[PDB]
Amino acid sequence: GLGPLQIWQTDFTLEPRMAPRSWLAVTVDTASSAIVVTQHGRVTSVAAQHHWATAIAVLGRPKAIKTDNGSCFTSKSTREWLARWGIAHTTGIPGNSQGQAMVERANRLLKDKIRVLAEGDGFMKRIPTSKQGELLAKAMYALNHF
Amino acid sequence: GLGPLQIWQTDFTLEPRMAPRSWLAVTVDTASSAIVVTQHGRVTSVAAQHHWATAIAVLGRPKAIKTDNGSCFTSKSTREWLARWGIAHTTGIPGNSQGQAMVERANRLLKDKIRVLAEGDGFMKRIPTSKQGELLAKAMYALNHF
Repeated sequence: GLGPLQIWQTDFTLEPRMAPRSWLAVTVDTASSAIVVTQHGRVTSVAAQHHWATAIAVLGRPKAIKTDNGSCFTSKSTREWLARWGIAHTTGIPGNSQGQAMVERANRLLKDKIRVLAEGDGFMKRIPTSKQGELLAKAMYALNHF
Repeated sequence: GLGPLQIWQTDFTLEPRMAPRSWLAVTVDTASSAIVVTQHGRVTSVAAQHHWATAIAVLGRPKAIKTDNGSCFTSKSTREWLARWGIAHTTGIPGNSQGQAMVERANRLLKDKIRVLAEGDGFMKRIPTSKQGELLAKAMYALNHF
């Protein structure tokens, strides 16, 4: 069973077309390149935990999650949340440089699919709050399934 | 490629522990037995479409979806939503009898995992609104992943 390790890269990226819940939490399973995305009104430790609870239910529990040093990922609260689940976590190497690259690339693809799909429906600025959920779901389906 | 057909069974089931958003929309992919669950305040055609947009993003697009004749699945609105996506749909045979059985079984397992997990955390009645999301996510992770 010499298959890829069950390792995720998670990050937040802001997206004004999804306001008021413009902070998008994106997780890339580096074993499969699957992407999981959720929306949030504020970047807090808890928004990070809610994001991962959903990712877990969708991709299964990982062995480890790799994030940057944003404070929502390094607070005591998230440390304990992750210890509870049995998930290892690392912020990488001080002044990483690279190694968060799949997630940084995923954030950019994700934001361009949102924009091309939004504009396809006639929304050139903020998308109406009522259309957001389905539109986010649609972008995620597009980036995972072929 | 003589593998199972990409067919889903979807239904709604009420769950007072998740109030106010007590209507749980459950979809079983009959090819893999994967389950996808979302919560809603009201059973409407739209809640059905939002449920499926999420299922799609998680399990990919199915060839066909099998439901009962609840009105939220047979309104013009859902018909058009499904035509838009290219998804076939059937309410089965008049007075079906059986054939919605995986989804009926999934609804019952799902409701017992919610109850045993809720009670594990000390909530013997309604679960606090703030804990629901993670608790639903947790039940879904438990029923899909082993």
